[PDB]
Amino acid sequence: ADNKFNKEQQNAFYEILHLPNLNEXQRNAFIXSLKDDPSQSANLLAEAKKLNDAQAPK
Repeated sequence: ADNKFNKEQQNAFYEILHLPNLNEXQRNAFIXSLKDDPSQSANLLAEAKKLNDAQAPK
């Protein structure tokens, strides 16, 4: 375990960036979480996408 950020974690990073409605504060809490704890990638994606969806004008 030399690297801390696997491809999955980077994928999560890009997926969170892939969220345009996510407030830039929230995007960068999620990507704070991803980048102290590169483990809850799926959790952070779930929350970030739900919050992105919430902030997304329907």
